[PDB]
Amino acid sequence: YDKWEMERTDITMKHKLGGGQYGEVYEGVWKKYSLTVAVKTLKVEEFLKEAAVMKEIKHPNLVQLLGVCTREPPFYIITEFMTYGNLLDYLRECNRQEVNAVVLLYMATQISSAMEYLEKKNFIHRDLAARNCLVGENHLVKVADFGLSRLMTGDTYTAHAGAKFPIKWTAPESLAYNKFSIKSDVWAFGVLLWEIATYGMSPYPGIDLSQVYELLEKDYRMERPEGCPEKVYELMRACWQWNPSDRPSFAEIHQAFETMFQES
Amino acid sequence: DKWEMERTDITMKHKLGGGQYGEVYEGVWKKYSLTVAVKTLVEEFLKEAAVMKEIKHPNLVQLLGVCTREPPFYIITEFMTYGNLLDYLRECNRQEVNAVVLLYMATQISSAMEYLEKKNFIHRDLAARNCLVGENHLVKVADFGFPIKWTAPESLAYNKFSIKSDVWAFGVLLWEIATYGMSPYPGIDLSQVYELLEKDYRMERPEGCPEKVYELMRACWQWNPSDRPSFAEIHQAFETMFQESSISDEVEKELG
Ligand SMILES: Cc1ccc(NC(=O)c2ccc(CN3CCN(C)CC3)cc2)cc1Nc1nccc(-c2cccnc2)n1
Ligand SMILES: Cc1ccc(NC(=O)c2ccc(CN3CCN(C)CC3)cc2)cc1Nc1nccc(-c2cccnc2)n1
Ligand SMILES: N#CCC(=O)Nc1nc(-c2ccc(Cl)c(Cl)c2)cs1
Ligand SMILES: N#CCC(=O)Nc1nc(-c2ccc(Cl)c(Cl)c2)cs1
Repeated sequence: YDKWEMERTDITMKHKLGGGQYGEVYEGVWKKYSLTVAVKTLKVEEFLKEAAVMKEIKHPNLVQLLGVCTREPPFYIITEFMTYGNLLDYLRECNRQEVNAVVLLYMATQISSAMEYLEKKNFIHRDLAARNCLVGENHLVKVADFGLSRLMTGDTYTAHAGAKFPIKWTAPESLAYNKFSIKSDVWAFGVLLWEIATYGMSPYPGIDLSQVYELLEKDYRMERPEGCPEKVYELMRACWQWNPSDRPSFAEIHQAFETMFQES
Repeated sequence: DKWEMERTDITMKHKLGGGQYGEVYEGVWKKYSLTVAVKTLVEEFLKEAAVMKEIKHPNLVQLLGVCTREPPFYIITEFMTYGNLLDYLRECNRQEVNAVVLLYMATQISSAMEYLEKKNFIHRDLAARNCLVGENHLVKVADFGFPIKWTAPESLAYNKFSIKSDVWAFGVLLWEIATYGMSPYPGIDLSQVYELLEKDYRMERPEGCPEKVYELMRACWQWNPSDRPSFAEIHQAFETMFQESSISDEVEKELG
């Protein structure tokens, strides 16, 4: 038992979070601080592996591990809870006069800050998308990883290379040679930018999944969304360079957003 | 008991706040050279003193001593540097008292109310005019002594007051905070509020009010008292929002 271990009686377990939307994840209360928390429970090696990964990740714009319960079953991974839930549904339901262009810019900047951190620490996300981000009060955004390919139904994830892929977020080299890297995260980030700019539309709208790889390899790219600033679209296109090594680093992306934000 | 002190331990100065609080005066607790507030004057007075000996919380006005042997009687509390919350909202600089501070103030009040809920006390007059402000936007709930606009439906129709009617009033207090101290139900004839509430009219979201704050307002204004959240739930939602807003505020400063 290490410094992250917490007594199970420190947490009030309330109910499954989102009625099963996230699997075996419960809304709870960290009683001594009056804080709502999220608690992932084991219905085993992968579970503890996820916990060990999260002990190494500490950044304002990444989901923060608060504690674990590993003394007897069921095992717990406890994180902060984010008031407004996932970013995709938030964008689709928000007041767009309230969540306006400067807020969208602010959300993109925080996500690039989180990815710059993972880049610095040699992590790969592998499933970056709006559905894996969370929104808090005062336009806080945190990047998470809910393990959604198992949980979500529909066409978002589809069978490919004997696995489940979000085809429309997946970099070419990952689709073709099953190669994943920080640069394939940059590609997905470009798609996430487009999700943000369209307030959560599905990417390549109206284009069948069967066409996506061929179109990309023949240099098709999504058009600039209505109202999207040209400089932001330039960034999207740099994220979608066919050669991973031609894509910018997250350090460069965040610097560019930083400059843009203070000029607003 | 420990609370009894002599009337001569305290130098009584002029009445406080133009008497708007009644017979409450600025005083000085001599032994500590400390400015204090002193309420002076049936046995309601002594009931209030007895209650305040049972209350201790960061965001509830702190009793310091009592004089309950021979008239005139004293209830002595700490003195709060910045006066009552309603005037503070109405006169403040909104660039300094911004959305992060308004959230901090609501969080502090919900914590005081969770504490009263846990002790089985009922406030019965929660409103911004009954809160006090100290340094660093510290807020404490007090009770100075119907306000139809703050009064829950079952209190209006049946004279039933409970912690859940305090929850209703807290929702109205949130709206006071969110509007920097506007009067609730703008322009609406107070004599028609009960029937309006019965037919599911509620105040609209104020300009700039966060959506989860308004959702909590509307939960506080559920018609059935059992459908309203507890103050433990409300306080938990606000501490959770407040931590998010503090992190974001730091991220935004770091960008500049
Ligand atoms: C309760 C929990 C347990 C574990 C996690 N894990 C992560 O979010 C996560 C994030 C990043 C990594 C980093 N990782 C390294 C590289 N690899 C390839 C994958 C990514 C790992 C796990 C989140 C949570 N939190 C969680 N889960 C589901 C829903 C919610 C939730 C929902 C609504 C509102 N607030 C919170 N919150
Ligand atoms: C000097 C005093 C005497 C008594 C009280 N009493 C209370 O503030 C109080 C608060 C809560 C309860 C709890 N009670 C539970 C039961 N229900 C029905 C009523 C509430 C009782 C009294 C406050 C004060 N303090 C007070 N009163 C008026 C003005 C000021 C004041 C004004 C400006 C600056 N600094 C201080 N300060
Ligand atoms: N309705 C509608 C569509 C619309 O107005 N789209 C917009 N998108 C933005 C925007 C600004 C900065 C970033 Cl970083 C991003 Cl991703 C998007 C500005 S307006
Ligand atoms: N124009 C105008 C006034 C205005 O901007 N009003 C606002 N209210 C909020 C707010 C934030 C947190 C809480 Cl808890 C509450 Cl009650 C309100 C933020 S901005």
